[PDB]
Order: sequence, then structure tokens, then C-alpha cells
Amino acid sequence: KRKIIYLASPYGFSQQQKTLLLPPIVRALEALGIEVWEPFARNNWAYRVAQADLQDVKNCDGIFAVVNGTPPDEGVMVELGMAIALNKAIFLFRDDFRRCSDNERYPLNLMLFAGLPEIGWENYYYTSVDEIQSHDKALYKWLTGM
Amino acid sequence: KRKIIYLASPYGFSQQQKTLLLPPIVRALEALGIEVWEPFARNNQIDFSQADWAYRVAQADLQDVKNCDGIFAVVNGTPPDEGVMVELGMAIALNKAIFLFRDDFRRCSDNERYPLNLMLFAGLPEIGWENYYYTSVDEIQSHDKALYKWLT
Amino acid sequence: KRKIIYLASPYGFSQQQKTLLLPPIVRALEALGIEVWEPFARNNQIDFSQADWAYRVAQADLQDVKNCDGIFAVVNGTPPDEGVMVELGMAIALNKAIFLFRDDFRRCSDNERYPLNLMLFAGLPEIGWENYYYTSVDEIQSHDKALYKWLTG
Amino acid sequence: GMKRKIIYLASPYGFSQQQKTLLLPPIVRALEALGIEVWEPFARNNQIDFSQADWAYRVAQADLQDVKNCDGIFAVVNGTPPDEGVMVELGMAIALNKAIFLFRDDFRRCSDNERYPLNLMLFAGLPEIGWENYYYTSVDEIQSHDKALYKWLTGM
Ligand SMILES: *[C@@H]1O[C@H](CO)[C@@H](O)C1(F)F
Ligand SMILES: *[C@@H]1O[C@H](CO)[C@@H](O)C1(F)F
Ligand SMILES: *[C@@H]1O[C@H](CO)[C@@H](O)C1(F)F
Ligand SMILES: *[C@H]1O[C@H](CO)[C@@H](O)C1(F)F
Repeated sequence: KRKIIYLASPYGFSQQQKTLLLPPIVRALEALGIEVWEPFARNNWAYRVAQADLQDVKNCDGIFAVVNGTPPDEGVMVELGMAIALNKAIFLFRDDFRRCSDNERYPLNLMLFAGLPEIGWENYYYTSVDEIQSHDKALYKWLTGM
Repeated sequence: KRKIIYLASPYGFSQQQKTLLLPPIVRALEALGIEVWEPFARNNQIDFSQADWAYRVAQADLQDVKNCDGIFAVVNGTPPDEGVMVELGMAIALNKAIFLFRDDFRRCSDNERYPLNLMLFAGLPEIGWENYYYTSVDEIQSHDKALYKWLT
Repeated sequence: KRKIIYLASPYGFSQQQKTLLLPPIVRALEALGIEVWEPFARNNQIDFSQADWAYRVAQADLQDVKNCDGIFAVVNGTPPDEGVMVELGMAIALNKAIFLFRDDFRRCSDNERYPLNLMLFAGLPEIGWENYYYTSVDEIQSHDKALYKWLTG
Repeated sequence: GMKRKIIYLASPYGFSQQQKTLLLPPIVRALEALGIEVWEPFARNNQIDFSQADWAYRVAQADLQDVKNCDGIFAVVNGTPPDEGVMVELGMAIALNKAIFLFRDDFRRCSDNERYPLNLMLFAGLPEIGWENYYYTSVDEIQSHDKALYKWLTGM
């Protein structure tokens, strides 16, 4: 019943970030009725962690990729490319106001948006935790069939 | 028929790097008998992409990754280029052959097994993934390394 | 007069990081009696800077680094923030006290001695640089590390 | 006439075998064609590979000493973001009142402001108006006499 979101991020790498940033994002996602697979939580060797994370990406319904930073985290980027090729739902989160881009259309490297529509890709692009609950944005719509 | 290799790199972004670093790498790959898809040339991303061409560039690079036989991924830098990494993840998800290239001697990893983020090797064997990891341009020709063996 | 620490970080660029990550660090520094200059709030860089403002922001942060007594440099990230590093270099050249913060467990270096690019430690002593290298917000108040000894001694 | 000013050539290019070999020498040549004494730190201070623990402090102080003693920095600020070691060096250069020249032939933007293509602090030691003259976007452009490096050499 619950849609499953793989929450890809670099926030597990920093003690303070793991503790303070991830839980509010998880709460906002769960308040939408989503089942959240957060990889740092679900983990707790290197090869087993990689295949574990690979299996989760294969089996999610959508990825919600935290793409903060200059540049976005390379592991998130790989997990995002996996998700595009496997036709998962794609949602992007960036509340970083810096622009690190190769083009005028997008605020980031244009490949991050190759799995998103030409028009209305911004409906999938979240710029604040406050925005996740929005019924006018693609996450809510995708959960309600629209 | 030549096996198709998509050469993913961030080298088309710098004029000097485009001109000096990519052609030698393209050559060593064509010397194995490979057909090389180099996306900055192939799909003409030569400058800061205009708003009305960014989508076409993106969909063109994506289609080459679907249609190649393997990715040769230049993973220099701290960290590896994000577009390269999207393209590499596509490759892994689509079961393409995977070849990694890094002649950068800096060590940036989240784990002590691999010299980079463990997720970059997810598409490579647990044992002998080093055979797929090239550390120098002259190493591409090596007859004991996975690219030559991949052409059998 | 309180000792002045310039809190250099990339955390002001992210809405959530600004709101949740900086205040706890600010408080850990103030608990030692430090006057904390946090440049995003001080010099009002709260979004993508308008062109007519970018130079004034740069001179204000540059002045603040000149007028501080030491820098507390958040050097999380791969690689560390470039603005933080310009500011750190200024701090080194100006013989400010230097303290580095990184609670990111990834190691990202060009040498086997230091966990980061060795230039970041060029203003730190040859032996005992780890006393200037904090790896947790909790560790900041260590009555045994270089920041506490700097305030007191 | 033109003076034999010392440029410290800060770059990430010595980290990559192929970049050390093909990318730096043409930049060194372009600078030397202007009559400059080039201090390229990878070659000058022997940073060849992943430095040994017992060698890393000397590399650091040697790069640092060279930035203290140069007349100007030529900073290759390619990449997203620019290299952190180059940036520390550019920080020291700004604070020591050294001459500042920026090289970026990377067409991507990684910036926090609309005025500059990079973090606005990279330009803090550059003038408010006319900073473009200190900003080089091609190896060919380095020897132009209408740009700030040429003029810095002639003008006292
Ligand atoms: C595919 O690889 C390069 C590196 O970002 C870009 O052309 C691409 F187009 F995205
Ligand atoms: C100096 O302090 C913060 C760190 O990015 C920015 O304003 C700065 F402006 F770079
Ligand atoms: C000093 O270290 C930095 C790393 O970027 C290089 O520029 C150096 F010269 F070694
Ligand atoms: C999958 O890769 C990235 C590393 O950033 C994390 O999201 C993971 F779980 F390890």
C-alpha cells in the first residue's frame, strides 16, 4: 500500500548532519504516507553495503535525492542515475542557494534532470523542507495517482 | 562490428582539457578497435548550454548510455563529476560493461576497500575489480586488463 | 574585551543547515566566553547575492577576518568550501589563531599525514596539530584542546 | 620596461598524471613567454605522489614560503569547486597584498552570486570595477597586453 521512497543523501557522513538534518526530512516524507528507506539508517563490508544499497534502489518506487552541495554527492548521483535508467519516480531536493551548473536552464548539471520532463521539471524540484508537504508538487500528486 | 564505448568525463568543460586530454584517451581506446562515443563532441556541448538546448543535450547523452556497450568513466577529481556519476549509475542499472579511469593520486573515499565512494564499484566484481580500474593513459592498452579481455 | 572567533562555514548556503547546524556550534563557542562572528547573519548573505551587492559582501567578510582574533573553519565537505578556504588562507597569512572543524568521517587528502589537503594545516604546528582539529561539536569545549587553552593560557 | 616578476602558479593540475604532463607546461610556457619567473609548486617542491607523513609538513611550508616570497599568484581556478589548496594559497596572497590573477577556462559556473562566475571571495582582493582584466579564460589570453598581467609587468 505505502509507496516506498529511497532517500539518497550525503547527510549520513557528518555526525551533526545525520542527527539533525535527516530526521525532519524523514518526518515530512512520512507525513505524506510514504514508506522511507534511508540508507544510513538501514545499513547500521564495503561490497555488501554497496549491493545492499543497490538492492534498495532497484526495489524502491521513487528516489528522493538530496542534491545539496557543490557538487552533489557522487554516491547520490550514482543512485540517481540508477533510478532514471530503471524508470523509478524521481524527486530532487536542494535548499542550497548556490548554482553549480553547465547550462542556463537548470541550477545544476543538466544530467540530474534527464529523467524529468522538459516542462514542469520544477514541480519535482523541492527547495525547502517546508515544501515537501505541498499538494501542488509532484510528490503529493504521484502518491494520489496524479 | 566494433564494441561501443561511451567515454564519460568532465574534460569537455575546460578548453585546454578538451583539446589536450580527451584526444589521447580517445586514441588509446580506438587502438583497441573500439568505436568511441565521446559526448562533448558527439552531441555538441561546447559552451555553457543555452536554455533551449539543455534538454536535447541531456536526452542525447542519456540515449548514448542506453545504446553503448560499455562506459569508460573518467573519475578524476574530488569528487568525481556529478554528470559522469549519473551516467555511470545508468550504466550499472542497464548492466553495461563498466570501466573506471583515475590518474588522480588524491585519496577521497568513504571506505578503505575502494579508492572512491563504494557505490561507484557496485557494478564491478567483489574480487578483481582492480582489473577494470585504470590508473594511467598508457595502461588502457594493457593486454592483461579488463578492456582488452572484454574484447576477448 | 571578549576574544573574537570568525565562524567560517558553508552552512549558511543551505536553509536547513543554516537553521539547525550553525546555532549549536555558535552556542558551543559562546559557552567558552567567545564572541562569535558568523558571517552569513552578520553580513546578510541570505540568498544568491544580487550583483550590486556581491562586492560589498566580499569586503565585509574580508574585513571581519582581518579584525577577528581567530578563525573557526568548518571544513566539512568534499572538498572543503572554497570561500571558507580563501578566508582560512587570509587567516593564516595574518597570524590569526586557526581552529578547524570536521565531523565528516570521509578522508579526502593528498598526503598520508593529514585528513585533508595539507595546505589547510600549513598554519598549524608540525607536532600537535590534532589539538586544533575538532571532530565533533561536543569536543569543542574540551578543557584539553587548543581552543580552550588559547582562551585561558 | 618589463620586470622579471615572480608568479606563483597555483593549480590542481599536479594531482593527475596526464594533467601534470600536458596542461601545466603550456601554462608555464605562456607565463615564461612574458619574461616571468614561474614558481610551479608541484615541480619546485617535489610533490610527485601521495606524500609521505614525514614529508607533508615540508611540502606545506615550502608552498607557503613560496607564496610569501612571490610577487603575484596565478591561480588556476578550474573545477567545481576550485581546488581547496589553491584557494588557501589565494587567501594568503590576498592577505599579503600580492598581485592576483585568476585562470579559468572551465565553462561551468559554481557561484553564490550573480556578479562573478565563482564564489565572490575569490575576487575579494580584486578591484570592484575591472576585475575581468585580472581574469583569464584561455591559455592564449595570458600574453595579451590589454590584460592586467602584461601591464603589471611593465608598469613598475
Ligand atoms: C555526460 O558526461 C559529461 C560530464 O558531465 C556531460 O557531457 C554529459 F553531457 F552530461
Ligand atoms: C566568508 O564567510 C562565508 C563563508 O562562505 C561567506 O560569506 C564568505 F563570504 F565566503
Ligand atoms: C601546495 O599544496 C597545494 C595543493 O593544491 C598545491 O597547490 C601545493 F603546491 F602543493
Ligand atoms: C548509497 O550511496 C550514497 C553514498 O553517498 C549513500 O546514499 C549510500 F547509501 F551509501
